[PDB]
Amino acid sequence: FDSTDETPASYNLAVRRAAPAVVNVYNRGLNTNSHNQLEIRTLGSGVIMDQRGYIITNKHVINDADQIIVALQDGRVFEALLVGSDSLTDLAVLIIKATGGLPTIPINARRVPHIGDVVLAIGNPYNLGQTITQGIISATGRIGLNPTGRQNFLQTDASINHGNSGGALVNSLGELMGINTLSFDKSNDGETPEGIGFAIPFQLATKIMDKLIRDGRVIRGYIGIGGREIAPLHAQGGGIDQLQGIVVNEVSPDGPAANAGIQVNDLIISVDNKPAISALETMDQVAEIRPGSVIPVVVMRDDKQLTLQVTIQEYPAT
Amino acid sequence: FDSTDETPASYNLAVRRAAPAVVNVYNRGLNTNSHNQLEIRTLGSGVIMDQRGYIITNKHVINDADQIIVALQDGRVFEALLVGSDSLTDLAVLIIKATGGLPTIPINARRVPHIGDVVLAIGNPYNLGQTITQGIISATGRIGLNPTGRQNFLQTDASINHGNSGGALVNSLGELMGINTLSFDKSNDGETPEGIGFAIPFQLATKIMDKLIRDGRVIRGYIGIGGREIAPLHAQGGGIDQLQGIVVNEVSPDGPAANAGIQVNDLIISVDNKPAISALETMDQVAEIRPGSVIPVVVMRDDKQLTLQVTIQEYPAT
Amino acid sequence: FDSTDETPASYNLAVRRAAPAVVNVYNRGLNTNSHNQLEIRTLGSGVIMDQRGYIITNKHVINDADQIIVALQDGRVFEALLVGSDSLTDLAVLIIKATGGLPTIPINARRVPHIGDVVLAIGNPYNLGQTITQGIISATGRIGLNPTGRQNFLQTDASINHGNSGGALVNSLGELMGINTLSFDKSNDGETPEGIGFAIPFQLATKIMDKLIRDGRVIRGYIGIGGREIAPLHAQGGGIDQLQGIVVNEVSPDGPAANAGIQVNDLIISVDNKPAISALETMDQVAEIRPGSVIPVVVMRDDKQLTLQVTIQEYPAT
Repeated sequence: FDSTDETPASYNLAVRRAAPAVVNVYNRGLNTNSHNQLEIRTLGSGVIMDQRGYIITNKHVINDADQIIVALQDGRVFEALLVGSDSLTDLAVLIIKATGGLPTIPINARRVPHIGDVVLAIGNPYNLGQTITQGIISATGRIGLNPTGRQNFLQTDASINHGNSGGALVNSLGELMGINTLSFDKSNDGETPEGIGFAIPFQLATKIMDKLIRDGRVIRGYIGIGGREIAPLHAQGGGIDQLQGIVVNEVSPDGPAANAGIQVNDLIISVDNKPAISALETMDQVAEIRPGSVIPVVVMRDDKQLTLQVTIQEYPAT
Repeated sequence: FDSTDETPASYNLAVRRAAPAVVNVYNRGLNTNSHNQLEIRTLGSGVIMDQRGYIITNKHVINDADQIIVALQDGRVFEALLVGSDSLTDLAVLIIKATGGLPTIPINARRVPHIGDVVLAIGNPYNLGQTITQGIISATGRIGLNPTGRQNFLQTDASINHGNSGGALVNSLGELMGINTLSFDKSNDGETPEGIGFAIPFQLATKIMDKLIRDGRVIRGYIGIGGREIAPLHAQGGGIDQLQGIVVNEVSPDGPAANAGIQVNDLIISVDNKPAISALETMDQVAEIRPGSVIPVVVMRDDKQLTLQVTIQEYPAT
Repeated sequence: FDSTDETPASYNLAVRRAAPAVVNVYNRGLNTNSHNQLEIRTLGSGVIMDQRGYIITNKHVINDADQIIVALQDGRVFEALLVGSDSLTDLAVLIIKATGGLPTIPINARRVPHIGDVVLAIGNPYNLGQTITQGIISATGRIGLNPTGRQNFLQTDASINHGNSGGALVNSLGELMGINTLSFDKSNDGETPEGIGFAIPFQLATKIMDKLIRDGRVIRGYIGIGGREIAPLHAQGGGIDQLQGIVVNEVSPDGPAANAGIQVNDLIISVDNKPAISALETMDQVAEIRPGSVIPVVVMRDDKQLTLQVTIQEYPAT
């Protein structure tokens, strides 16, 4: 009978701290039919990353824009400069030149996201203004730039929507956990799954932002090798006293490893002075190495250690 | 190892306080094929609003009923009188004559719903008896009766279902936040969206109930004008010293404004002594004014203030 | 500005206590096209029930396996023996012979699941490793083995998926509340509903496990009678002073009741010395009675009490 003095369970604190940094992003076209001007071709969410005015949204919200417009919850509207984008992650960065003072996403670089943590997925879009949803972290993501990985997304059961994808995934304190990404069949804002949605983990989103600001695109390194891990894996003892490694299957012809030269069954033990313990770790490592770089790769060949010297190239198209 | 003395996180308190007021609503037909009697043509949820026995459900659960039956969780069954309904909101009110004492929905007219608050959507229906779901408020709704608005629904990610729609949306204390409404493609109990569901905000649901009890239907006022707001909007300073207003586009021919008479480019500054600051506010205001009413409308016409006097009519069909 | 010392709302405690008992279950076939070996025909989740190595998964994950493989989160892999299964519940039990010490699901036989309690649905499967989701208990289930019941499932809005169904439903303390069951259209791992998902309640899952370990299958008793409850039901007074009972409709011909012999309108008042108060209770009771058993059934026939003696048979195919 006395609700009066009680307090409803709520996540409005996360909302108050994070939402003013989450922006409407508009993709405007100039028509060809009757004379021209101001058509909205699509609409999406973006997140203000720093003072200075860099913003992340989805590449799919900005593709083929003639002009990119940004509107804040406080009423200010800006025209945006496209800094660059990346297909594999569906992220783009924009920049805005502003008037004394922007609201920014809270970010805690020391926070470790845990499976089971509560998250809110904050956008705007639909009926009017804002869709916000609640769920949990289902699976932590990896932070790699390797173009074949399938585990570089945090997964959540918070609904991720067209009113969702360009925006912020945050925990109950309003700290950024990831960038919302509409979730896996193709062409601006509605999908097939249900249950599970995806975001770019925030330390990956930050990495990719710094890459775009500095090169205009995500430059990924490449070694030109396919292969599987030798010694049977896991069970933390069972045991220690034999060296792991990557047996080589495939050597891209006229790839960096082929040049150099490296042959099918010869067993990679070390790459750029790190032990080659896992196929997956090692291809993420190679991906961050700048092209033009010369690195040592140690192999065992006929019971002998060879050190070859390899010059990294860029991962090549599609 | 010691779960024994701990307490599981739970919303069962909201359930215990609110659920006994949430009722099964049955729509029974008399057949035409073999001889007649007792067929259930559809089934839905309703909410007991006050002692006295008024109940809200969905119009779609009650349309074309020959007889309306109500069953409580405590075993009592009643036949219901249809008091009236409204298509635009998909609400209907019923009344029941009862035996000493009904369980009623807790309602707190002082509570302000916040974006991020936890809500449970309580029904009965399917497999047997009750579907209850949990989510958050995604967007607060407006409380207007203007028939073109698209923001008069609270939005939630709690699942809203056929076992859901006639019932109560409540917060963690069991206070009513809204009426569940199945959610946007047509004909008794299953839908297309996912992600986002809808309810009538509770102060709108209460308003519409009092309207039905007193007139048998929702009588909406009408002025017979389409138009857009002049001076560029928002940013809380930028600035103060010029009067907002509604420029007139369209004047319904032989509508109230046309009678009176009011012409295309002439700029509404005030309606029924309230400043005309926003298109949306002003059309909600007109909607609550009783038909037959004579009100002053101030315009600026050729740099001159005219006051016309306008007699409100009812908003007309479909 | 100070997130630093605060703590994010989270269910990671339930995860840490329950997840190490939730296993990958693989169904491997030997090919017929090119020469043979190791194909994965489907993949699912299972739950370790006790030391000793009994595991529950879904019957649908194991059907037609040539070999059943089990992988723990700690890296250990086992080959599994199929102990038995049950179509009506989509459960199977497996057994594994292990090396000093298994992680087991926490189970609290004294805990009473409440409508509104938070639950996590823990699996592994998809992109890589784990899907976990969060929701509430929507409806408590019954624990009966009667093959026509439709209320023997707990219902939840936690998403239940292919990365879900063989695994554990648990509350915020990590205690087992039920077995996840993909949720109602047919053939290994994706569905039609949305909103509502299903699990076997844990006291039913335990019952069915003990039955499989001891007989290799779920043996259900049968009486060979269809019928409805006499005196109008519910409202806890209204009143006490007349005996409930089951009027008999239908008597399976050459069923146990027919033998014995029992006739259409004659009114069951007691079964195996329990009052026959409810159709549903009484058919669950009959289902647990072992076949071969001789029990008294009291009826009222022409205002007279007859006691017949009935020998229970097994419920017969499909």
